[PDB]
Amino acid sequence: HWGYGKHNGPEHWHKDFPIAKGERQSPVDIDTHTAKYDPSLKPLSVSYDQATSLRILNNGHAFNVEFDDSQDKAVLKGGPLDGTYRLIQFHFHWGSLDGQGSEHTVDKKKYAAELHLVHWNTKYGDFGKAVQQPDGLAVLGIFLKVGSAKPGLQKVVDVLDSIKTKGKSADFTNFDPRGLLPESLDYWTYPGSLTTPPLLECVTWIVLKEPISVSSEQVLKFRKLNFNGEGEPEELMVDNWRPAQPLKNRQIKASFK
Ligand SMILES: O=C(O)/C=C/c1ccccc1O
Ligand SMILES: [Hg+2]
Ligand SMILES: [Zn+2]
Repeated sequence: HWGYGKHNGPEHWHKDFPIAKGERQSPVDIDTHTAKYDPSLKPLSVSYDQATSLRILNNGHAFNVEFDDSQDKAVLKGGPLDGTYRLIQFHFHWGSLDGQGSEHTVDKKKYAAELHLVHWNTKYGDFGKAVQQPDGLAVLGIFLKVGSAKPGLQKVVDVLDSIKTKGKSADFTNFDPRGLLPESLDYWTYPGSLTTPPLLECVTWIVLKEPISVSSEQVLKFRKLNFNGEGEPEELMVDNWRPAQPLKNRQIKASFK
């Protein structure tokens, strides 16, 4: 089935999932000289104080930190968004090398990694329903670069040993996502898709401008993860990003002047 390799990578996806070549695919390149400041955008509201994580899973392409979304706890609202979008999980995409890893790019620049905090619109009752809707999902995307350690990431770093291979999960309660954020909430926004199959065109992207910095030794542990499951040939989980897709005359708006 789908992967990031030569024979099952992003370039093969269109065969099972024809929407891969659709009209609002992600990720895209953010051209900063083409993005327009948008006066109408209300300020972004990221309310993660009551966030209730449950567990962390290696799903054979990335690791997901999953949250309890059966109440309006961790919620994204405001900005380009109408209503309330409940946090369901976060995950990363990263490279084999620091020069690559992110999915979105800024004026062609690839970051070392990219964080996706996935949220579903609470007027659709559940995640599965929301992804059948064009405004069903909001994703907060945050670029990673290599510099100093992100203290609020180290707890995630620490657990990776125990979820090495496809299918493993460990308990991951009381993680606080607030320590994954950069200082500023300036952002670019456009309508787009999930970046993994089934690539559904259900996403409002909010991509932060200010990257977080993580340490060389933090990203190193990310790259020690396995695509394969226990007792299979070792295939390092690296380069699990989709490249930039055609914008197709979408509009990227900036929250900042
Ligand atoms: O495997 C994934 O990429 C997501 C799995 C998932 C499961 C439950 C809820 C949301 C999800 O993204
Ligand atoms: Hg959709
Ligand atoms: Zn993602």
